[PDB]
Amino acid sequence: RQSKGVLLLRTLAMPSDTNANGDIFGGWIMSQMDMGGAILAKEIAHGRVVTVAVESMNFIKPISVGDVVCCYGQCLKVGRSSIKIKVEVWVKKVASEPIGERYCVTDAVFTFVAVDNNGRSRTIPRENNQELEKALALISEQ
Amino acid sequence: FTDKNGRQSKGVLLLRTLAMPSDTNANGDIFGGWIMSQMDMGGAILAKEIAHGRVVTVAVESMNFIKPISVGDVVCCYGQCLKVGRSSIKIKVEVWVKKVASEPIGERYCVTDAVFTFVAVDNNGRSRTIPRENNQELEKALALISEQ
Amino acid sequence: RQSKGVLLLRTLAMPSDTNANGDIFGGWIMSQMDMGGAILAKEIAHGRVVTVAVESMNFIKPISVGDVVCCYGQCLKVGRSSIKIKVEVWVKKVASEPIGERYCVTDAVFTFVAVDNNGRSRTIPRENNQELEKALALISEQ
Amino acid sequence: FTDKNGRQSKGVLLLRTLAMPSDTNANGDIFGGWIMSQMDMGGAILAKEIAHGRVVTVAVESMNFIKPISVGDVVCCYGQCLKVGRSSIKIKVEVWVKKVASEPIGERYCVTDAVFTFVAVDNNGRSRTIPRENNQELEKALALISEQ
Amino acid sequence: FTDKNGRQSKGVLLLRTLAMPSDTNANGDIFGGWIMSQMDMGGAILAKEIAHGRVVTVAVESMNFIKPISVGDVVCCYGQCLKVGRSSIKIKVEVWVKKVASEPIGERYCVTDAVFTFVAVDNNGRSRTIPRENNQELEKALALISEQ
Amino acid sequence: RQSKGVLLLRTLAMPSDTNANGDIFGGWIMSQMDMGGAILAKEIAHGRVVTVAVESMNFIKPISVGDVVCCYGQCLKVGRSSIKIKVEVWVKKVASEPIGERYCVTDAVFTFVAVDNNGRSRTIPRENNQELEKALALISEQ
Ligand SMILES: CC(C)(COP(=O)(O)OP(=O)(O)OC[C@H]1O[C@@H](n2cnc3c(N)ncnc32)[C@H](O)[C@@H]1OP(=O)(O)O)[C@@H](O)C(=O)NCCC(=O)NCCS
Ligand SMILES: CC(C)(COP(=O)(O)OP(=O)(O)OC[C@H]1O[C@@H](n2cnc3c(N)ncnc32)[C@H](O)[C@@H]1OP(=O)(O)O)[C@@H](O)C(=O)NCCC(=O)NCCS
Ligand SMILES: CC(C)(COP(=O)(O)OP(=O)(O)OC[C@H]1O[C@@H](n2cnc3c(N)ncnc32)[C@H](O)[C@@H]1OP(=O)(O)O)[C@@H](O)C(=O)NCCC(=O)NCCS
Ligand SMILES: CC(C)(COP(=O)(O)OP(=O)(O)OC[C@H]1O[C@@H](n2cnc3c(N)ncnc32)[C@H](O)[C@@H]1OP(=O)(O)O)[C@@H](O)C(=O)NCCC(=O)NCCS
Ligand SMILES: CC(C)(COP(=O)(O)OP(=O)(O)OC[C@H]1O[C@@H](n2cnc3c(N)ncnc32)[C@H](O)[C@@H]1OP(=O)(O)O)[C@@H](O)C(=O)NCCC(=O)NCCS
Ligand SMILES: CC(C)(COP(=O)(O)OP(=O)(O)OC[C@H]1O[C@@H](n2cnc3c(N)ncnc32)[C@H](O)[C@@H]1OP(=O)(O)O)[C@@H](O)C(=O)NCCC(=O)NCCS
Ligand SMILES: [Ca+2]
Ligand SMILES: [Ca+2]
Ligand SMILES: [Ca+2]
Ligand SMILES: [Ca+2]
Ligand SMILES: [Ca+2]
Ligand SMILES: [Ca+2]
Ligand SMILES: [Ca+2]
Ligand SMILES: [Ca+2]
Ligand SMILES: [Ca+2]
Repeated sequence: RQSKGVLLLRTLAMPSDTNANGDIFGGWIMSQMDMGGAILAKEIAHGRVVTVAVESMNFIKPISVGDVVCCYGQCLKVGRSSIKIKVEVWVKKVASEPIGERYCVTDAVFTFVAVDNNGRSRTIPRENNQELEKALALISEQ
Repeated sequence: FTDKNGRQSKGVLLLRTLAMPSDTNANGDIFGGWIMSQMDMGGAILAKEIAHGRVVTVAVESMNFIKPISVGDVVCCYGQCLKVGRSSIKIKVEVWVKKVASEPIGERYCVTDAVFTFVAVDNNGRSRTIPRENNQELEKALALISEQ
Repeated sequence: RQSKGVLLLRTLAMPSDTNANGDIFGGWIMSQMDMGGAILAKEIAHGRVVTVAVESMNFIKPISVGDVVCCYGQCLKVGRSSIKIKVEVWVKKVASEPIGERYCVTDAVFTFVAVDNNGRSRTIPRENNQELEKALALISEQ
Repeated sequence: FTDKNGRQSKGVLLLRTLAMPSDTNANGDIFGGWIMSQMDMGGAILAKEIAHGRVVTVAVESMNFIKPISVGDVVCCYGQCLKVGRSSIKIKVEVWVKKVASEPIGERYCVTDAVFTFVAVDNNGRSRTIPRENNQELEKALALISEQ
Repeated sequence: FTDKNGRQSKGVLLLRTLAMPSDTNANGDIFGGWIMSQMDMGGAILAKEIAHGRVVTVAVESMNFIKPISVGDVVCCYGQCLKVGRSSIKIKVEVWVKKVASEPIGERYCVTDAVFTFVAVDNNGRSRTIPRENNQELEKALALISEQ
Repeated sequence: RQSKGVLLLRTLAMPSDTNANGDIFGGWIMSQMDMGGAILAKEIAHGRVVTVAVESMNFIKPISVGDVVCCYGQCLKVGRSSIKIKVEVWVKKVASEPIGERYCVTDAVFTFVAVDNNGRSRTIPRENNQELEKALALISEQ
């Protein structure tokens, strides 16, 4: 298995990211995915976006403080105001052996909505939007 | 908590948190991921109570966010345990908001809900059997399920 | 002893809340009380409030990282611009035995002042203020 | 530090801190609780110096906040040890501000002060006797009291 | 990454970070010190990979910051190992930005770069010999230097 | 060796300041220096300043969580929009013996630039600027 999508965030898991027990917890990973996914969404949407939905998720492997956490992003659909982005979470191991090993922690599809200043949906511009063109072209394969 | 449609919060209050500047995305908006984080953290308090020790998250079901939250709003996570297996515990978390930043001030609404699946683990991250003898938190959870 | 007031904040004591030694310290508790008390004050005041005063306080029991910390709020007086709120701090134990036990850590009365945009005192509105009515009605017993 | 009324800071500088965005309440205001936190943290530096180890807070006296603080202002906590008992230490903390955000820029004023009571404890949180033999920090504190 | 002058990023991506509200100075600006912090943290990931354990920073060379960064912009640190000695490792860190907050949106530029010197240390902070037998990270680093 | 300059920041090294390994790292110290140096720069500049440059630096001693960290500031030159500030970093030991000992960790010269609202350089006002006068007078000795 190889990563799919563009790299969105590459983040060290820090002590301030853990729960009270010192474990990197699922919520922190969900939060990285949402934040990272939205970078790509905003790029395509040319402005403010919000998360309207996320698909179910399974966490297959643990993450330790010190480990490097990568979020990868793949736009699957662009609607009028909505954008579906698939986010994969990959870890490069630092804290314990085998050091340097890369593994997939989870993935999920997020749906974002392009919004105006008042929080209402807006049409993603289609004219002179090369971020949208790049995304559609990638979908037209996959 | 009770909304315009007459829905009421279900379960026990896990967390009651103010949405703060340091919780927003870079644009200053309260974002899905922060809510997701609060749900997991809050759900796991209940799961750890029942499990009698360390728990990890293995699954979360799909979620929709129906209404935005502003900085300054009060954000509440309520939990109900829906299933306890050998080492697994399913907790449904509802997120309720009490409006502070914008009118109508004081309005309550439900932003989202979702079932989290947690697993009781030891120190090595290996699954462990939830203790069923003399577990008052579990008995209370199971009585709640027979009733709900 | 039972809690008195409405629940204002329910917060996990986190590693990022400790002093440099890893102890939950009195300052953090004072800070929660002030923040939590002010929620109720703002409700009644219908806008911006600041803390003008806090009564003396004693810390009777320690709090451990992992423990759940609850602030409870009881409005004792509403003046023209000032509001006195009694805050109690209760802990539900997670970190050590007995697990699940609830105890009172401290309590104190905070005085808040309703302020305008420039930091000057303003009259708390008395007309169509059901938060004020609820508070006054509770005082008329308690 | 010296204000318009001619008051001057008393004691030793414990902390010198910028009021930051992440220190505000949700409205963006620097709030009482953050100042209270800084006082306790800063006072305890002096208390730990004298006590020769771990200290906890047992009491704080009443406090008034006379003037607001803006984000960007410099906030200083000064401490004077007023009493050392067997295991207890009383530290008076004054909070001084140097104005940055708003005019008059550079003005200094005292926001609040209060006496904190700390107790020297061991690892189990049990009170311990402050060492009185060969304690230069204590000797300095006591000489300051006879004079301050 | 590729700018208007045709410069391209050199090395491996160490960190890819959003500039957040909580990273600014009190005025809300992204400041030199935060960038400096990210460079050191990111450079040390590569240094620790090669060194096979703990590393500390002993030196940083001079730096200029050519262009400001806004909150919301994506900030990337790229690293190239330039020298490995007995216990020392020199990593050049370039900071690249992808514009988000302001036009032109999506533009990439290099804010700064600088060489950090790290030292491989044990648990007591004492320098240790970087292992040269069976060190694939070191072999890769050295092959990159002979080429680049 | 004695400290030189005015005290700019006096900060406890906290757990949330460490890298993922729990070490106070050079980046955090650089960040304190830049922040602290800029206080003095803003004072003299009478408004917004940014960092355009920093000199090379060497870190001679380690800092432990719990230790007190002081940044000291000495303005070396005022140009039209630029200000050179020398920052020294001193530690008073708390975490390990000898407790109370003070040592110098590093020093470096930072160059700040006075900027307007749009990020462009502006002339530091020379009229009715007693912060500038104090700095120039200190330079005239150093
Ligand atoms: C997102 C939001 C504006 C959509 O409201 P709305 O009344 O349905 O707006 P619209 O009818 O214009 O729908 C906008 C788009 O979202 C899509 N959508 C709505 N609900 C959806 C859901 N549950 N799942 C997937 N797509 C959804 C619509 O089909 C539409 O798509 P399109 O424009 O590509 O055709 C509103 O639900 C909201 O503000 N939610 C909170 C968002 C938020 O702040 N999240 C952060 C965490 S709280
Ligand atoms: C928790 C973990 C040890 C379970 O792994 P495992 O090999 O499947 O162990 P088990 O097969 O015994 O499963 C334990 C329980 O979880 C349940 N479970 C496992 N995978 C599940 C899934 N994806 N969805 C729902 N339930 C699941 C099992 O049915 C089992 O239930 P039971 O004991 O009540 O009958 C493992 O998946 C893990 O360590 N994941 C990382 C968790 C984590 O750190 N998450 C947060 C950040 S990544
Ligand atoms: C709060 C503040 C506006 C009051 O200033 P002021 O000149 O006394 O204003 P007023 O005379 O209008 O007094 C306002 C109310 O506060 C009350 N008050 C003033 N000082 C008080 C004190 N020490 N204790 C209790 N109440 C007090 C007054 O009696 C009056 O009450 P009322 O309107 O119900 O009759 C001013 O002291 C201030 O801005 N302080 C700093 C507040 C702050 O920012 N705190 C956060 C931590 S720094
Ligand atoms: C510190 C603590 C062990 C002291 O408890 P204790 O049973 O009263 O122990 P002692 O009776 O020996 O009191 C120790 C000293 O504190 C003083 N003291 C106790 N309570 C006090 C009070 N409420 N106000 C002022 N001084 C007080 C005593 O007079 C005694 O003084 P001395 O040794 O100088 O003569 C205890 O109260 C505690 O652990 N509280 C929690 C502290 C804490 O964690 N606070 C921060 C967050 S909750
Ligand atoms: C600082 C900045 C405005 C200067 O741009 P500029 O086009 O050179 O502006 P100027 O020509 O007016 O130069 C302004 C001053 O800086 C000085 N300066 C410029 N580059 C310098 C450098 N590398 N080292 C020292 N001084 C420098 C100039 O000599 C001039 O000094 P003076 O007014 O006292 O005579 C621009 O480089 C910038 O915005 N950089 C990013 C700053 C930033 O945001 N840093 C935070 C971390 S990213
Ligand atoms: C790392 C440290 C142990 C090295 O100290 P030392 O007594 O000089 O040890 P050494 O003489 O063996 O030097 C180790 C290596 O660093 C190099 N080095 C030392 N000082 C240097 C300097 N100031 N500039 C560039 N390289 C330097 C040496 O040349 C040597 O290289 P080599 O092993 O590849 O041949 C020490 O300086 C230290 O603990 N400093 C604190 C580091 C720290 O905590 N920084 C972050 C926050 S303060
Ligand atoms: Ca290896
Ligand atoms: Ca809180
Ligand atoms: Ca109302
Ligand atoms: Ca029990
Ligand atoms: Ca600071
Ligand atoms: Ca002036
Ligand atoms: Ca991040
Ligand atoms: Ca564009
Ligand atoms: Ca000593």
